[PDB]
Amino acid sequence: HLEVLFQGPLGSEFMLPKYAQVKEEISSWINQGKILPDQKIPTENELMQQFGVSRHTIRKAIGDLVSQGLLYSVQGGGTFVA
Amino acid sequence: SEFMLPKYAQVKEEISSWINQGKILPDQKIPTENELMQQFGVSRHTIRKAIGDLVSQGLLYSVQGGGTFVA
DNA sequence: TATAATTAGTACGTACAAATA
DNA sequence: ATATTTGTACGTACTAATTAT
Repeated sequence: HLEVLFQGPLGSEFMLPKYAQVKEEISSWINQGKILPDQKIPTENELMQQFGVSRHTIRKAIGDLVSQGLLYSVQGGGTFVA
Repeated sequence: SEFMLPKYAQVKEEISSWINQGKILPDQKIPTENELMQQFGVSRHTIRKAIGDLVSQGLLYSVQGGGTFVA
């Protein structure tokens, strides 16, 4: 189902960018143990759909989390909790 | 094939080489994204991929509207 | 003092390749 | 061998922060 990236500002103790909201959410899944090490997160398509954002935005978020070391990716395979 | 690298990775290598050879020193600005785009003949996205990786790696840092610098 | 220009940031999109399932 | 999925590369349009006029 659907997750809200809540609609954005230009002046109110600023909201995170959408990619950063996605980062926080996915990170939350890991931290709350909704996803375990070496378990697969949803596909980029699924994430696009459920967060209501572009593939670009999803890849920005996931790329950041991979560089932080709590996700890893395999081309054609998936993205998994580290 | 054995020698092939994606464009963003070749850009990464070159900028890194600038840093490593001390051609660009800490807190000195690297060229703009436009300048890199022109110098390498690639898209702005590819440049940002390169630089983003190098920042994430700690080699560079960026200031929006300011520039990107040797860390 | 205040604008315009420059420059990096965010975010939507397409197209195709490469690796996996 | 097909379909799925992540990777590479590019396009386009703005915004936000800094810099120069």
